[PDB]
Amino acid sequence: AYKIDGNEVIFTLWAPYQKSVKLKVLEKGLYEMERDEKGYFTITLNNVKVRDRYKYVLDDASEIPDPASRYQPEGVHGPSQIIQESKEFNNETFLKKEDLIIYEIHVGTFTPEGTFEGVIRKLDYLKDLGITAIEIMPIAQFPGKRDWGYDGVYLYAVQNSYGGPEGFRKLVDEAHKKGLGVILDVVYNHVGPEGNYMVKLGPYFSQKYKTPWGLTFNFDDAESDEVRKFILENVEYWIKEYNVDGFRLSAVHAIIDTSPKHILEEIADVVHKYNRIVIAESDLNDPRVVNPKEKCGYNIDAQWVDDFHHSIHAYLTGERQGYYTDFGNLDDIVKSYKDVFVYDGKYSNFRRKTHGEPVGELDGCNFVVYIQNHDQVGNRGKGERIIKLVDRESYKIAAALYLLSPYIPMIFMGEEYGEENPFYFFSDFSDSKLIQGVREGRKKENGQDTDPQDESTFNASKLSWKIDEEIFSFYKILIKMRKELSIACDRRVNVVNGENWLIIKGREYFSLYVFSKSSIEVKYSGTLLLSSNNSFPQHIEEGKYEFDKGFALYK
Repeated sequence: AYKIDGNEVIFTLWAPYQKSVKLKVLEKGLYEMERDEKGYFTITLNNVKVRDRYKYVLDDASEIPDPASRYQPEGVHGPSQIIQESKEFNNETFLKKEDLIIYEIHVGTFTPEGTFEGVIRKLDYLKDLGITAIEIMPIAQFPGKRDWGYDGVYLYAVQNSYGGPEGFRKLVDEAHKKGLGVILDVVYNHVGPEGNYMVKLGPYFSQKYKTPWGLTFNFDDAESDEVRKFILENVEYWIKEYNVDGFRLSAVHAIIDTSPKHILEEIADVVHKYNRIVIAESDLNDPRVVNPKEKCGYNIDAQWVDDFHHSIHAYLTGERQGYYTDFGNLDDIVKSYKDVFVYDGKYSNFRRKTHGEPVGELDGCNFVVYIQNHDQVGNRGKGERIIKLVDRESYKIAAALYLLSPYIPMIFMGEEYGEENPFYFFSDFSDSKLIQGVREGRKKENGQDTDPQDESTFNASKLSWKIDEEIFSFYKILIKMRKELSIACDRRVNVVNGENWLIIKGREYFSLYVFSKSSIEVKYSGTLLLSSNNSFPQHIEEGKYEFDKGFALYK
């Protein structure tokens, strides 16, 4: 991209497809760029400063922003701009994996402001809630102002309308001051479809592979060294330039690499070199994502386990459309509590193949579980939070199953005070072919009836901030109890279950999940810490009991 060096500055653009590229500093010049054989164009410049805008003009004299742009002040079609280069970073994250409770935020909708500034304003509320890290949905510059972020198209540019680079940096500084970590959701498996100029430059994209997202990055074919470098330098950049604590990697099953060292192992290497954390979204149900190198693994810190969410959702909602078909039984939930994956090398009707592998002896903290998140709400055509699909008792029973699980729990913005608003899928393209593809895609795939390119759709998705105090108090206590009971990471749990109930016992507690009024046989003594209603005794002893629907936590 660029590197500020004393009072001069070096511009480097990878562009093997190109014979001839000129740097165009808006209102200062065209300047010819020097070309090496590997395809790099360079030039040093003396007359450049922060706030300066630029482009690159190609063989065909068309003009494009720096794919490695640090900031796109006027969008995905506007010029790149030089930014401040404050490269200050702690060598360590203060986050400890065993203490991680994650809160997923979508900046645009978190807050009436719609910006990082708005998130700084909620820091106190979060700290007080007991969250220990916030996960920020992708902020790589995407088209327009309304997008979940997966259509990001400038990996190094903080989205203009969220507050850009200053906003984000201020977010992480303030987060740290309050003692919260920030985790950044990054997308290395694909690039969005408007405002991407990389095809014009070089083989950024594999000709070898299709993913659910179409074209993937080229990590293993001709000229791929440079493209490995682009991604690997992006993880470095978020760490040195913004002091981020860690990453969530989007859809690692769509990152293909047949090299002797998988790019995923290399990504994890960068993050660990700088003592950070990485978490993977994986559809593979394969421990190699998360195993040590000595175990043939990429050594990623943890992975999402959709199986735990699916088990819960399918069982409590009675839904079986989509991936839900592979779930539904109370057995699925105990399986996920015990073995992490429901699909650990068993046939899937949904997928029409055997799926998964056991996970062996890894502890709870290699995995992340949740009852809601941006996909599990957002990919429903009507975007209904789960709070609309089960009764109050169930919703509490759900919140407890995951917050008291041995795995790292992730709260979805609003879940904790009982938000009822939908979280719709929205976008903000301006290419009419794209606009029409998305509305038709979305309707046909998801049954989305709201128009995603319509602003009302994004308005409807903004948190209400309408606190339900009974739910909020319940979450807050759950989180406190998890810490005190030393529940994190510990998979030495005993689980009994009857038809309509479950008891889960750990080292220091036991929980009653009663789905439906039942006569349960309780093998434990203990004193009540929290409960979903008032029907549970303050002190309980080994015996048979008739309970009503609800949850209680003992000892």
